[PDB]
This record gives sequence, C-alpha cells and structure tokens, in this order.
Amino acid sequence: LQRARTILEFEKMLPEWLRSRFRMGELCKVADEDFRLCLRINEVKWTEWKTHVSFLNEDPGPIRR
Amino acid sequence: AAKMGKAEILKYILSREIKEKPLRSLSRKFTDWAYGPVSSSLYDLTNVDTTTDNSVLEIIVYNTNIDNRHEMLTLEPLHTLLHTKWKKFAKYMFFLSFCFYFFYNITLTLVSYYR
Amino acid sequence: AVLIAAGADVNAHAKGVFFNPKYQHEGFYFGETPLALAACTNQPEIVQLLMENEQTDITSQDSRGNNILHALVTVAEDFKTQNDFVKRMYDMILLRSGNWELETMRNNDGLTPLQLAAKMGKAEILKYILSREIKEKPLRSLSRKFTDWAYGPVSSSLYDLTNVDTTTDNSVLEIIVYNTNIDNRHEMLTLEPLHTLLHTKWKKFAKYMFFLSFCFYFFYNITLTLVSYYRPREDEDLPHPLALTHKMSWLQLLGRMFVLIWATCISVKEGIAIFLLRPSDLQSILSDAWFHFVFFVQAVLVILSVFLYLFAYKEYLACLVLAMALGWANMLAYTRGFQSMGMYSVMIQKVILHDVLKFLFVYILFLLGFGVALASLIEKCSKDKKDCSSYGSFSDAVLELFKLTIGLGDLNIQQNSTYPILFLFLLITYVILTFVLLLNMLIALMGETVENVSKESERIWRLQRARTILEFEKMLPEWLRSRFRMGELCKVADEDFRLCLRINEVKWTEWKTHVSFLNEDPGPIRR
Amino acid sequence: IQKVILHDVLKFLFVYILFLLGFGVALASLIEKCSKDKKDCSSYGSFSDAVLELFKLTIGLGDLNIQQNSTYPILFLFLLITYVILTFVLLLNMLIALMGETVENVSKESERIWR
Ligand code: NA
Ligand code: NA
Repeated sequence: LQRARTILEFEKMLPEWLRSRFRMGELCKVADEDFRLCLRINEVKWTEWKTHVSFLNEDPGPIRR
Repeated sequence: AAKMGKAEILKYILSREIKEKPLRSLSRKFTDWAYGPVSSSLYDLTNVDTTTDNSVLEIIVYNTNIDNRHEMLTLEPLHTLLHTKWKKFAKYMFFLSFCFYFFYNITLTLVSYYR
Repeated sequence: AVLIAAGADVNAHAKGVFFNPKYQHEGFYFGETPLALAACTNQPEIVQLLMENEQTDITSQDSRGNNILHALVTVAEDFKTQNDFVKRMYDMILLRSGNWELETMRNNDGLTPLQLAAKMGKAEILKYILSREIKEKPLRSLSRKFTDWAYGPVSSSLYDLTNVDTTTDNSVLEIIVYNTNIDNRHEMLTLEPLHTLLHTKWKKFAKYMFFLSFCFYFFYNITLTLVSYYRPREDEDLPHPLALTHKMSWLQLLGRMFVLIWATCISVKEGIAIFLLRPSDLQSILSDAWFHFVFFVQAVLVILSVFLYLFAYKEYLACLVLAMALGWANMLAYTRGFQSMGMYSVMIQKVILHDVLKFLFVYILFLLGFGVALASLIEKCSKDKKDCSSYGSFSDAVLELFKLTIGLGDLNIQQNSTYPILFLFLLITYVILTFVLLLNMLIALMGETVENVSKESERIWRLQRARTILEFEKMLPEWLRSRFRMGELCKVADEDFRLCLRINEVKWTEWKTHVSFLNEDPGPIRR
Repeated sequence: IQKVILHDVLKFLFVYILFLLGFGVALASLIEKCSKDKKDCSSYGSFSDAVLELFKLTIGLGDLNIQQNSTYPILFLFLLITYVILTFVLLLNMLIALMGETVENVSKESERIWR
C-alpha cells in the first residue's frame, strides 16, 4: 500500500501527454462492432483440465508475425 | 464496491467470466488462447486505472475509513497494474527523487558545519 | 482413434517458437512428440491408445535430443500444484514397453534423465526414481530396489547405486551438492540412497580428513600468533616479518618455513577452488563460497607480508596483524563437523545476512545524522578543555555518542553553548531513538527468525558437511581402497551379476506375504 | 535454569572465548608500541591487559580510549568496532533469541521432569 501511495502521486504530478503505455491498446473484445476498451495480459497454470470453448485467436502466444 | 470497502463483491466484479456465448459481451475477462495449462488471460480495464476521473484504483489507495485497503490490492487487475506502473516510470521517478533529496541534505550539512 | 485408424502420423515433431524459454512467454516445452503431450497433459486412456500402435516410435529424440522421459521429468514443479500424475505417467510408460535402452539415453548436452531430475531440481520425481520397487517378476530386472530377506518386520533393503556416488563423471550426488540455482538441495538429501551414503563416507575417511585438517590449521595459527607477539621487536626499525634466528636453537627457522609453506598451499588449493564455480554477486558467494573466500583473503594477506620486506614499507606489522585476527575468526568454519555446534553455525551465519545487516544501515544513519547536529553546537569557541591545542571536531561528537550505546563514563551536558535545552534535547532524542527503540527491535527481530530457521536448520547443516566430503574425496588421488559398499553383489538375472549395492532396514506395519526375495533368510553373509 | 546451562550458554561460551582470545592477540600486537600504557617501564600493557580492556566492553568499563597507540589507529579503531559489532549486537543477542525458543519448547514438559 505504501508504495501504491507514491505511484499514484508521481503519475498525478506528471503533466505530460503520458507516452508511457502500460497496456495493450484498443485490442478487440467479442463483438461484431465494439472494437475498443484497451486491455491487459496475465497467465494461468496446472489443474482442472477442460475443453476450451471461448477463445479469441487460433493459438499464438505473442502477436502473430 | 471500492469506497464502501466490500472486498468479496469486488473480487467478482473484476473477473466475471461468462461461459455462455450469446452474452459474453458483458464479461470483464477473456481467455485469449489456451493450448493446455499455459493460457493467457486478459482483463478488461475500462474504469480501473487513473485515465478518467475518480477511477477504482484512485479510490482504494487514497481512502480513509476502511481497514481493508491492503487486502484489496491483492486482486488481479489492481495487482499487476501497480507492478507495470512501477516498472517503466516510477522506479526512476522514485530514485531520482531520492537523488534530488540526498544531494539536498548534504548541501545543508556542509554549509552549517564547515563555515 | 478415428484419425489414428485413418492413417495419421503418430510421430510428428512440432518445432517453432514454442519451447520458448521464459515459461511466461508463450511456452509449452513438452518434448514435441505426439506421444508426449498425451502423457504430459494427463490423458491416461490415450497413452494406452498410442502404445498399442506398432507404428509408434518410443525411442525417438527431439530438438533438444530429449526422449519421452526427458520431457516428462521437466514438468512437475511440486506435489501441491499438480495432481501428481507425473509419478504414475513415468511408471506407465516404462512397464508398457521398456528395456534399459530408453533410460540410459543421453540428450543433446549429454545428460542422463536420472541426472535431469537432479539438475532441474524436481524432487518428487527423484524420490520415485531411486526406489522403484517392481512387484511383478518378469520385469523385476529394471528395479532400483531389492528386498534381500524379510522374515517379518525386520527386512533388509538394498539400493542399486549405479549412477549415484562419485565413481563416474557427473553423478547425481555431485550435481545436487555442488549446484546453484535451486532452493531444494537441502530437502533432496533426505532421500534414502543419498542419505546413508553420506553417513558412510563420513564414517571411514572424512572424519579423519576433517579432524586432521582441523589440526593442521589450529597448529598453523599458533605459529603465526607466537612469532608476531613474542618476538617482533628488537630496538630499531628493522622489519623482520617472520623471525629467522640464523644462529643455533632451530625454532624460528622451523617456524618461518612452516607458515610460508602452509600459507601458499592453502592459497593454491583455494585459488583453484574459487576458480571452479561462478557465483552471482550475492546469495551464492555468501553461502557456499564464503569460507572459500575468507581463507583466500587470509592466505594472500600473509604472503603479502613477505613482499613488505622486499624494500621495507611501513606496513609490515600493520598488515600482518590483520591476518592474525582473521586467522582465529575463521576457525569457526572448522566447527562444522559437530552436530550441536553445527546448528549454531548456521544461525550465526544467517542473521548477519538477515537482521543485523538491516540494522547497521539504519543505526549509522542515526549515528551520522545526529552526529553532525551535536557537532554544529559543540564548536562554540569554548568547545572542550581549552580548544587551542585540544579537540572537539565532528568525530569527537561521534565518539562521545557511539559511547552512549555501551558504558562511557560521565555523560556531560555542561559548558556547551547557545541553547543547552536543545543539546540536552537531541541527546535524549538519541537515547529514545537508539537505546530503547532501535536496539530492542533487534532482539524481537532475531526472536522471530530463529524459530523460523530452526525448523530446517539441521538440513542446511547436512548440506554444509556434504560440501566437504565430496571435496575431500575429490582431493584424494589414491586408488580409493576405502570401499563404501557391497561390491558386485547379484541382481535378479540369469547373467547380469554386476552393479555394486547398498544395505538398509525397514520396520513394523503393513504385513504381507513376501514374494520377491534374494536369499533364504540369512541376516549377514552366510558362514 | 539447569537445562540452559547445557543447551544454550555452553554453545555460547565456546564461541565467545574464540572471539575474546581471537581479537585479543591482535589488539595486543598493536598495544606494545614502545609507548604502551602510562610510561611502560614499570607499568603493564601485555596480552591480558588487552583482554581486560576488551572483556570490559561487554559491560560498563569506564572510558573506551582510542588514544596514544600506534602505527595505524584506524585499524585499532577498526578492530574495536569490529568486536562490538561481532559481540555486542550480534552474538549476545543470539542468546536471548535462542533461549526464547527453548523455554517454550521445554516448558510444555518441564513439570513432569520436576516430578
Ligand atoms: Na523473545
Ligand atoms: Na556502563
């Protein structure tokens, strides 16, 4: 918490155009039209094996090419 | 959920995996690709980081009145995002503020002891 | 099974930018054979399906030279974060079709899959690989364990020991002891063929080669002590670092050539020992190569005193006195052989790293910080005892304030200047800061760690005497007459009488009829 | 009181004597100096004086002096602050933490041993 109190203070006292992008920007959600709402990436591990129904891409790990 | 301090409803609101496909639009979570036990999750982040006014990271950090702030920053879109914002601009802006202040007190020290 | 009967390729090796290093990046190194991710992703029914197919290869290597078994070793991580099917997927694939040929196979970088359990640090698969009791008699040949005789609750076990002890190159005891990169070394030496074998190798040659190295070094520092306290001095500024006595009564001639030989021999031995392993700046230079480093600092520091005699510096006594104080403090290394002092020598080693090193950075910041403030008041043109020839600088305000932690004498708040209810204020600020707050942190902080470390301080000590036995055995270039083992005792085969063995014991529970046995119930050798 | 003269201070007194004797000879090899301590013709300043001036640093001594002594007194001051860091703040404070672990381990069965 105590280093969380400083990061939101330095980011508030940084009046640039905020070039530092922390996030995947404008990556697609599941819709025919709604391509918005910039995103984040994390990882999962071993248990609870199941067939995977909902997915976004045809199994790459990074961006394709 | 943030300002009242209700932690258990806030663990649900950030993930909210929706299995059924006709209404997967309203989820805050998407499995990008799986291939087995190494799947790449993806959180929504539309009202979380300080990019608008009064976002849910700015409430839960700056707040009084709650004894449950330090536990609620364990949650997943709030946890990795503080790691990223530390990684690319805070680590310098903290160590430069250290260097601007460690060099400050030496200049106050030498002028009031030596001469 | 439709696609298998259709005629798909069962042996297709998928290369690419998976098996990426950094598991976080895309990453699923599983071997790349189609048999492997059947076994790797916990699919036991389809493991049976691929093994029934006669077209399926089992022996086929991969991009890293790895077979089926090298891949299945390097995915386990724990018992906790898995159902532990890797132990039974390992067993299902050997018995289904297996000779020794699939086990002995080395990979691209020349590494047995037994050794791959060691260097990767997979502990749970390594408990299985050393025992591996095989019940069914047509394939008891591939076991690493044999019940010799039972007679009830006192049965005599027997471990295989074919690639374990340092009798070949790069054996699984030599990996797991000398290794960095793992936090799981001290737990893995609890396992049975690794545990009793260190007890045997300690019993017959290490106990002497450790206590003789103690006697060769305790008698060393006394000869360095007496020559630099009793007779350095004769009347002039003649340097004379190690006394000679060219005249009769051969004592200092014998004493000088005693030190200069043993200082060189302890330098060349450690100078090759430190030029074997590369630490990384912390945590590996501080645990395994610390007393390799402390001896080497002492050894160069003694032979440097000879070159202080070369053309007569001023440092011939001031350097050699540092070798004496450090020469007694590293005697605390050689009390590693004892048991009860062994646990004490890790709870003194860990708390100079964990609790007082955090302390000395905080305490110096208060020592220096209040140090300048009292020094800025002390000047006063009245400073301390007629300040014309006397003192009263900054360091005097450190020596009058470092002495407030221990007994000083009289704490004076007298003749000093402009506002002595500020000079009295910063003094009682300092005693409240570090006499009653910041020193008494340390007893409470040490009290938390020594009940956190001394639940596993024993096994860390077992590692530290394991680091010495494999060093003395490596520095013993004889023909190794000391036999630690039953030699060439028979395995269960018509022809294969080889693979020298080991003996251990079992006790009361789980009563059963004894099927597999080697002899008709003797306890020792017959006759 | 009977078990901790066997279990904790007996490990202590072997380690502390090794630092008492070990730094004892090193300060004794510097103290001689032909200036040793208060007109060294009839007076003293042998090895045991460098033990009595250094056994007294555990308890109250009087004045710790770093004065008139010889060739490099930023080594004589260095070994003194080496000793106080070794046994005033490290090796004595082991013992309270070590005793604190045993008397909650023995005093669950200290009654029956008394019986
Ligand atoms: Na305590
Ligand atoms: Na005192």
